[PDB]
Amino acid sequence: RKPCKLMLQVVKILVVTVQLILFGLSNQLVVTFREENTIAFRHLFLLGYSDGSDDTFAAYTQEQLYQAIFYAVDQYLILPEISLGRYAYVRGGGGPWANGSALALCQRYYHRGHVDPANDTFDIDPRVVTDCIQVDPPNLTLKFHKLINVTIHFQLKTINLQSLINNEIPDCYTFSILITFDNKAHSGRIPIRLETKTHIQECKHPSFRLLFDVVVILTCSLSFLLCARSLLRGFLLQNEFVVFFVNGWYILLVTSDVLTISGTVMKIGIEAKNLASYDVCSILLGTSTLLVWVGVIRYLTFFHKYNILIATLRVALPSVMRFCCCVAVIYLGYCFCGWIVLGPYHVKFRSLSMVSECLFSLINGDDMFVTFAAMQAQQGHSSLVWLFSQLYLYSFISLFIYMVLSLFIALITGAYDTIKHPGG
Amino acid sequence: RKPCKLMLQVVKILVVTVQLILFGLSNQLVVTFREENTIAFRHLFLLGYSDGSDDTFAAYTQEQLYQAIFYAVDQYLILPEISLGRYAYVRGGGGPWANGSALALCQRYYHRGHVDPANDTFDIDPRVVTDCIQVDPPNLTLKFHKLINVTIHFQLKTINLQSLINNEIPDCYTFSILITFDNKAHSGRIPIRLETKTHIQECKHPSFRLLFDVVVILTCSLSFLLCARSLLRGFLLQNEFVVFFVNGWYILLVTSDVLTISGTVMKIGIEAKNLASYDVCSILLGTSTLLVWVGVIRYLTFFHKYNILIATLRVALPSVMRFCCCVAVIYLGYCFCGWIVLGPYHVKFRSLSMVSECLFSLINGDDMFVTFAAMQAQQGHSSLVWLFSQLYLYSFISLFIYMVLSLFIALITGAYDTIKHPGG
Amino acid sequence: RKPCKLMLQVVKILVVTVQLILFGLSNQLVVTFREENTIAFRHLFLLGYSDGSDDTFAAYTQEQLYQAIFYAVDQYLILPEISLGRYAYVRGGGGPWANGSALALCQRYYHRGHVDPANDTFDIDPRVVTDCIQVDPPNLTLKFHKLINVTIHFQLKTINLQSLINNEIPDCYTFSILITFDNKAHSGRIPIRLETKTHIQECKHPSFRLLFDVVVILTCSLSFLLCARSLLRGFLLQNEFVVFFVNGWYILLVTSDVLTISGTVMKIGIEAKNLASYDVCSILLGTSTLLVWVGVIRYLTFFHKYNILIATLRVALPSVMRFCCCVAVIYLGYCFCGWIVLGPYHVKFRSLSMVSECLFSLINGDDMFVTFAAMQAQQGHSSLVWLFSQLYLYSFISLFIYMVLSLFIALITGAYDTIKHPGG
Amino acid sequence: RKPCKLMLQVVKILVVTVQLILFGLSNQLVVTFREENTIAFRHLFLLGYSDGSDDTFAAYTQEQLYQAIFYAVDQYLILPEISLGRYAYVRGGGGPWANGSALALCQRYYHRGHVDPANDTFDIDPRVVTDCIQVDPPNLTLKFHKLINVTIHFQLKTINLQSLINNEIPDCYTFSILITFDNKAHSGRIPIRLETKTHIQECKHPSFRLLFDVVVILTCSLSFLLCARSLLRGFLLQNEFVVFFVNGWYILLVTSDVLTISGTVMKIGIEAKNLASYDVCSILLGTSTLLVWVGVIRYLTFFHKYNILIATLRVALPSVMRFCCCVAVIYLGYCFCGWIVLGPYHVKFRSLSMVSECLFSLINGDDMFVTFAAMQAQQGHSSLVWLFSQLYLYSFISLFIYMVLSLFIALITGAYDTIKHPGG
Repeated sequence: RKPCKLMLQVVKILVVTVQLILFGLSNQLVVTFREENTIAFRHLFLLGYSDGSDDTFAAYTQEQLYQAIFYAVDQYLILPEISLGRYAYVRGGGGPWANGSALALCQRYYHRGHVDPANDTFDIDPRVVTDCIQVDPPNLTLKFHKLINVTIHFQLKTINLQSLINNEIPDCYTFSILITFDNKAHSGRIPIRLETKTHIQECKHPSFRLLFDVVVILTCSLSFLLCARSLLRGFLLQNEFVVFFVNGWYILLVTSDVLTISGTVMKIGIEAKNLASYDVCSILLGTSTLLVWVGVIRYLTFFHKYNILIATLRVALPSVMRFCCCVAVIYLGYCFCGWIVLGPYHVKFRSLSMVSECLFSLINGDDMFVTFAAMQAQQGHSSLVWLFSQLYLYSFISLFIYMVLSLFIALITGAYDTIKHPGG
Repeated sequence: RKPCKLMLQVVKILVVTVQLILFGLSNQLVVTFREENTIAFRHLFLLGYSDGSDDTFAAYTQEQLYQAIFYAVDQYLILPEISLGRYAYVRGGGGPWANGSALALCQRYYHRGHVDPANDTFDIDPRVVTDCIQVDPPNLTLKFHKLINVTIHFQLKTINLQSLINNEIPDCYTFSILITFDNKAHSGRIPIRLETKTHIQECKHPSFRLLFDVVVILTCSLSFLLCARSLLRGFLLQNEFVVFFVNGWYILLVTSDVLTISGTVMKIGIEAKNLASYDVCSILLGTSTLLVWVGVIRYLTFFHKYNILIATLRVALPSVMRFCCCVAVIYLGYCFCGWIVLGPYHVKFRSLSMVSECLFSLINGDDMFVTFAAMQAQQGHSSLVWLFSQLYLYSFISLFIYMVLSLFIALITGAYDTIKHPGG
Repeated sequence: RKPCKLMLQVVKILVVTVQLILFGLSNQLVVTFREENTIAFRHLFLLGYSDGSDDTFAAYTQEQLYQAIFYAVDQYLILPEISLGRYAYVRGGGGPWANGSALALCQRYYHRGHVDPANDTFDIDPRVVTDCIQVDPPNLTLKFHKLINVTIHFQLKTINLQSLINNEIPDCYTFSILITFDNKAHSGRIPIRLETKTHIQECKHPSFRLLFDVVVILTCSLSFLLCARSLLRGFLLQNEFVVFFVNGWYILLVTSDVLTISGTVMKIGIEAKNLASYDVCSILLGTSTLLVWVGVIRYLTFFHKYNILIATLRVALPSVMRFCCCVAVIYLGYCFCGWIVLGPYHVKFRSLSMVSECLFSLINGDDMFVTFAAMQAQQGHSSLVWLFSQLYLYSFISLFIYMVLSLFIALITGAYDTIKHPGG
Repeated sequence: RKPCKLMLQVVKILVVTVQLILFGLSNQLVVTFREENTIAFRHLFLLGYSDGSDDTFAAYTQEQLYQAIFYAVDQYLILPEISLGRYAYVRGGGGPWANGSALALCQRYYHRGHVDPANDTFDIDPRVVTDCIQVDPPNLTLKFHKLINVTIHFQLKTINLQSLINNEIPDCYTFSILITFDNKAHSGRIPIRLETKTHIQECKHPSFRLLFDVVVILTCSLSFLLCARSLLRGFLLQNEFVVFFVNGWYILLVTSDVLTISGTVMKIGIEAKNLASYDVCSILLGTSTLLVWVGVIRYLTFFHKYNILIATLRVALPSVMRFCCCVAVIYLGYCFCGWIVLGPYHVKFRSLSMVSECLFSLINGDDMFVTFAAMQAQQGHSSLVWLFSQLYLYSFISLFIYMVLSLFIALITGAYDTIKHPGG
């Protein structure tokens, strides 16, 4: 009945999460399609594309510069002469207007740019100048001190008949591609990278599942308004217990009111702004759905056969909260250590991110024999700190490895005192 | 005697499992031979075969297409002129008949195939047309829009004198090889892959171990009919305990009746359908054999010196079953999370398989510093979700790592209450 | 008040550690700049530079020698003709004087060097002779028995306008580079390596944050003199408790007097000797800062809500000290085993460092399936010791894996006896 | 005194183990020298040597054969013309006599060798014929069906002046090198491998540390005869306790009598048969030395401050022995499973070795996300067994991961019942 209304929320949450794991299957195949489109674009344009090579694509030489300039330039001339598909480079004037290239070959530079590195001085209007060449889809050179960056923006339509395999009509995706040499280091080494966007419009010559997603929205509303109303029972009850864990009899109701509302907001409203807001509101639903599993079990123990371990879940929070506080304080000072040493020879200690990632290496054994063995093997410097790397690392390995089991295990004996309470 | 009949089942199970680890040694060497034949075929035909390269073998260019067409075509002309062995390409007309090639060079295409990607439309009889060239073991071109796939089927016998090293006569293995270019993406990138089958017939010019396998079948029958009869004792006893763990005094008897029957069914009956049904019925025996080890120990404690830990095995099932239920519910919502985020930047969250594989990364430290460190390092997108990747990942690392020891360890204190029962 | 003076030490320690994580952010970006300068130098000079290749750069041939000699020699002639920046090779006479090269091409050799390896004898004045060629920034050959080593020292200024991106003036960094062929093995294989130093002087044409670092020094002094004085309270109290854990009420005061003094000594005094003494005194501060987190928590439990786990921290030291002693004794004999076997086929057992690194592999699962699986897979020798590698390794895996949990877990029951004391 | 005699054994064992870690340092540097000699030989002879490439060095073509034959043949002609050292190829007639080559170019073949693989038959005197060419250090072809194997044996002296860096005289090492093409597969793919031995004789023109090793032998004798005599005290005591743990008061005495005897037997007697018997008797000493650490601690607790955890070490053996028996029985049936499935798609399940190595993957997390994720990713076959690979693997991961902590942890509560005994 009314717990029937709740479990109908739960299994309907199971079913709509079927619908979401379904929709995410559908998008995951489509993102297979997007990612396939992406990898295909990278190799094809890749005059010189190598795997991992992307990690190092840079002209050491100016001839190493201008030739690839010629190379892509030949790409832009004779792409229709060459392509394994059909690509459609229409006017697409960018990125400043006036008028169209299609390949707009631009280049940023200093504006005032006196730089005597032999003199250690400059007179730089740190202003930059940028110049572009228009190359009608059917040669110049520049100062090696002079440039700031350089780019080749052009766009090429293509149409999606592989969706004919997906039983769908050929649609339109235009690839807008800027090719940037980036001279921002100015250090004689210059990476190129290539960017593109894809306009997914339909084909010019141009829903029982969509209705299913909508009806699932309706039942989860039947759920979430049960949640406002059982919370209304609960808030009249808040008014009454004031006037006179578990944790989620109201709280899951608002939070699954939240999960249902976030699925609704991804569907139509923010879904006219599809891509990312989809991803985030789905962020919200999955907490609805993880929540769906947990409270289904919470409705579903039958005491668990009698609530002893459910009693076990609570009281260690009162001490292990202070415990987690102290252990985090340790984690912070050690992250401070990781920030400190990590610069001198490290990638692992490399950011607040990297200090967090070594925290993966602390409790997880993936980081251990690699980091302390390799940093023991000393890329490093300064053999006192060759001593110091092992000393901090083996120092940092030992204490937390000795201690975390006692955090949980002083727990494991004291909820054995709460199981001294409970095991009877 | 009768427990002598049972332990004779056990050691005879040990001995026949010797015979199976033996037979699997024999097949494992033979599968070394099959796998060696496989690797040899791959390199040899591999006009362009590279290690891992298989991961990317694709013509970006149409000249990249037709040349390899020429390349393998030259393979098919002059393979006898070239081979490091002797290969035998006889008539072998395939894969449609009429008549023989041997290299049957086929190519699938659209049938109705109007496709204006510049127009975003098509008129496709989504029909495909396929054309083949017959090249007698002793040049054409096609529309780059037009093809659907392409293949080169031919077969080449060879004979097995390396079994002369195995003290066996030279037998016959014909390699039937289709070379497929697959244009199913139609995305200007086109992978080739090569397939072959091997007919293992005997050489034209052409068993104490086999009898040993049969006699082992007979003794395990002496076992399994003891199992029907001690289960007959047991089912008369089921009739009596109705009329008036351990777990396996009957149950292993049917299951080892099962293990023995599965070994028997792999031997002759399904073994005239050898390869896979072999693998599966051996699937069944190994549970017989793992079972053989366990119940040998179960017959073999002598109480263990007194059944205390055997008493320890049972009662946590009554609570840790509900516990495993809840912990699995957590695993499912987190797998839901893994399905959700895993698409945006991931290989690890990549299927229900991939969500299962990250479940290896959860409890096993192989997945941790790699996944959360690398996804922290953000292939990714959208630095809010650059935040979100660490937040979900470090969120997902923390709780289960804190908690699973308490599942087993609330166990470790409550069968310390069942050892409060038992440790006296 | 006075505990206000202490917590002001703590949060001011938090804030100055903000200032240090800040300053280390600043240096970490600058060391990004140094490391970027380093990687750029390596590739650019790298006539033949490959990734990892550095692991094997060696002329097998004498032509493999002298050509690269020509190659770098061409580098030294026409570097201004070639460079992607502007590099400044001024007089820079080195490394012996008289006068300048800039590329000083030197070569060490034996002095008395009779060596009949066909005779197994020598007449070596083990004296070495070294000869150098002066190549004005705008060919000879030597005995392959004869050389000891060879080098090409020259220096090239450059100026730092990328700091213009850091909003800083172009400064001066001179790269002094010796190119050494090292013939010390004399074994027909000869590695080259290239070294450089960088003089960071300012540009010729040429501080609210620095004042902030100084004022932080002042407040931490207000802290550390509170530490001398509360230790003065404490040492008058030492005089009184003599006359009549916690651990750090005095001890952190001297040690954070230490942390504050080490930050001060890195700032100005040893900071006129900047680089390394910076790194080490920062070594000292981070213990101040890890200490800052811990004693903030120690001041911050409010009993923790009542000091039970704080009581839990102590008494196991009285037994687990002897326990850690014994377990270390095990670790030493096994490290002795690692020293013993590790030579015959190993990199992992490779030093006292390498024996320590396998100690990472012992408790951490990063080293296990790799080492015992690969050394099981037997690079190795001598299949008795093919037996022995698995036998020692699987022997060495088993005992400590069985035992360390009982060290902590005989702990986990005996501070369950100290929690037999405490859990009431 | 007499425990002084024992601790003098212990610290003298510490000191001689210093002497052994020393001697193993000396041999480890020398094995650095041997391994350096090895790597140098591999690259230098390596007409085509690549890293890892060794994993695949094989002629697919017969021209791929005979050319490398020419290549090494040119090696043998003009090695003195080419070498980065001086190499000494003297008469060295091998490997059959009569007389000398130096490069003895041999080739094994079938003797009777009729093989119609087109006929699936043969007439093989499985006899092999071998033919050799003598190439005086200053062209033929053979049947591609015909060969069995082929080899190029020659030897080249060289002399060790790098020991001049070790302050030692140039000695003599002759490298005897057979180059074998091995046609044993006969499968059209043919690997070459090259072997060499090195004769370490002294240079023709041609010990306080050795005396230190001898005197250490003498003191450990003073120890081991104390061991025979305190065991004589102990065996008179065996006679008395018959007439009327700890574990090692006698037992370490014989075993360290063993460790001392094994060091002695490696020194002189078997040490005139140096290399391997050195390695094995050192195998024996390290157990002496691990033993030296343990019994030093056993002599060294001072009760440990009171023998409670020493009491903790014993009684779980009485149950956990039966426990380890059962858990090993599980390990065997699962190793049986690993033998069973491991063939169909596996390297990890690859031998009894490989089944043991997956046992590293079971308890160690190095094997988990790789094996079950990659075998989940299905090299594999037969998607039922695509199901089966995850099912066995995730099946095999779960139980032992759930259970081993309870083995040690039913231990951790029952020596909490033995600490129910002991924690008072």
